[PDB]
Amino acid sequence: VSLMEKLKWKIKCIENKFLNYRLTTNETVVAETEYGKVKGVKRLTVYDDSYYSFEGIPYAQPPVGELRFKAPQRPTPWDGVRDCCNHKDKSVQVDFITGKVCGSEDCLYLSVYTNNLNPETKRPVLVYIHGGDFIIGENHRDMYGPDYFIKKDVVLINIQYRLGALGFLSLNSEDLNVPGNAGLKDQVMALRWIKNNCANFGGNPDNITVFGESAGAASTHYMMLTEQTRGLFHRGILMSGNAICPWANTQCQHRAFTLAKLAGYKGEDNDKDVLEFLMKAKPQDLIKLEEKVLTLEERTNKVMFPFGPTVEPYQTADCVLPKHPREMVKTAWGNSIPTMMGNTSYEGLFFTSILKQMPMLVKELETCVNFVPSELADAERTAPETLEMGAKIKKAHVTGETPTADNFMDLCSHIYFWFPMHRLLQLRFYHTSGTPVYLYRFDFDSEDLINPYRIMRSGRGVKGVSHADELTYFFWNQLAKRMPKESREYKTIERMTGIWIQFATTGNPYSNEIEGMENVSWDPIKKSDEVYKCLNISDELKMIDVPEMDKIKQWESMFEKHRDLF
Repeated sequence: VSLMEKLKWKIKCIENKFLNYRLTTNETVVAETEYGKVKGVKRLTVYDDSYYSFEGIPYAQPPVGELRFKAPQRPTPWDGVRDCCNHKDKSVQVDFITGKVCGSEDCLYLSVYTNNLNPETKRPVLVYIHGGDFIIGENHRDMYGPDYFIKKDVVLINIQYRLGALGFLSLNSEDLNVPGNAGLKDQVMALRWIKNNCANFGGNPDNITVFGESAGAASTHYMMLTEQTRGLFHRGILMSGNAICPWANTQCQHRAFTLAKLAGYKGEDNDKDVLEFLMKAKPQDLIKLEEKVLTLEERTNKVMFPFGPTVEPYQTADCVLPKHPREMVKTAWGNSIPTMMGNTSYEGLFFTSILKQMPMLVKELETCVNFVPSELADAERTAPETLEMGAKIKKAHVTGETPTADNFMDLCSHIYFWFPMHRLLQLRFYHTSGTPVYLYRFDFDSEDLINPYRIMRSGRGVKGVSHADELTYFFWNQLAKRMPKESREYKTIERMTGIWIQFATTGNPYSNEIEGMENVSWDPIKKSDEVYKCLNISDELKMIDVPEMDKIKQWESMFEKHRDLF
């Protein structure tokens, strides 16, 4: 990120702090939880809607001291009233704009928002799990403001969970009780809190919807796969990701030693001594060094992050992922709840700045062998069959004589989002009994209203609907502004939140009360479908054949002679 954008961001942070003061009312309120009373505050939005805000509700003990790298433990109850009128820290992470480490280990909190704490009817509860590659993100309202959802009669809950090595260290030695996935176990404990407490805020514990984008979509899917959460919620929405995406998990058990050595460890590679060192390290040091952990071999093999969700090496009481997610699909409780999945119309545009920094990446399109799924490729990627598979990828995405950056970004949309979604849909059809899955495609482009991800991708003046551009129409953020009622952006806010709320309520995303959706016939995907239909959200709402289908079929064709691996 440029120095000029860093300055603009600092200015926006200050202006946002004072806007939030002006949006705070003097009305506070007390609600009950199973652990004690909490005090929240009534806030306004720039549209003059209002909501009750409870931030910093603990769902677990702070994971500090001996609890570092462990599964979350239930919090200590309190007498009196806990102040929830301000946000807590985010999980330790490298700030996506400033490049400096920020946050705290004391980050296991959730926030609850509703326009009415004593409504006449129990409300759909929507639970948002943020993305950020399992290494960044937060539930702060400067990124995830509830201001648009609270226009309607729902309860919205935004959770945090541990990130990076603090959330995802994994050690093989059973005696140490660090099997992995602490950050997913945080999510489980938060969902249990929600089930047990949402009624105190006007919510219906029989009607909970979990949704998330990017790593939050992978997370939502994990929460639909694991036995730990069986029956805890009732609909799921996977926005640009799922648990079988290549980036969504990794076997990181050998990387703790590498991290320890980077942090000054002088001992041998055994889990006990490595853990002892990591338990004493400062958390900022571990998170800062994470970017150096992947080895030359792992970078060669396109491993994207050193620590993340993992297949746990031994079973524990709190185990989330006992097998690879593809195997978990076979028995997953969440296959039988209404599900909605979708992507944006130019996901891979997210890689714009990476391609500007490393333009030679376009040369990988000459043969495309490095994009062939690893389960199909020979180790050296020189076998004729592997070259043939790469040539199929190349034909799908290289549209002119010479490969371009846009061809590369189109390929990225497929390898990271569309193809895993196709594979998931097809696998899931073997392991469900008619429970509906609906597809959307977010295809609304504007730079009149933006979110901070555009800065991170250096996307000023860039046309196209990148990964994460839809979040602007779900959440207020500190770069947002009030839009006119008649504006295309305002209508998109109403449509996107409206569809999500309709789906959360009924398990069916269609409602004739959403403007522009009256003529929509939105059917769920059938196993017999050869071409997927989706609701495309542009300036209009239209059911269309997924435009990506032909390319999806070209990727699928690599498995014609390896169908057991598809």
